[PDB]
Amino acid sequence: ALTTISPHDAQELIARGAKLIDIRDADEYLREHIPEADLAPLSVLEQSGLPAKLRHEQIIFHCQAGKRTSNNADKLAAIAAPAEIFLLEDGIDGWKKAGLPVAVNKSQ
Repeated sequence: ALTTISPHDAQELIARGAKLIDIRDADEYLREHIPEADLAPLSVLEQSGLPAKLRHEQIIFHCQAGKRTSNNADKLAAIAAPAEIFLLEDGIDGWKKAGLPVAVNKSQ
């Protein structure tokens, strides 16, 4: 059920078996994204919905900072089900703060 977790807790959940869906934009993830995540912008979800591969038993949603995650949790909770859904603390900004890996080409 829609619950909120720390910027590091998500990592362990994905390791145990959860997932990370990126709802920001498709073009933005092309540059610098997370390896644990895939990609699934809201634009696609609102249209076709969740793909049969990004439907792990439990998943988590994150944005740039989070102004669009909990914001549509109402419908997102439906589109994503059957499976569990959670919201990130400060989106991907927290992923960087946590010192977690990313698909970048340099340290910054």
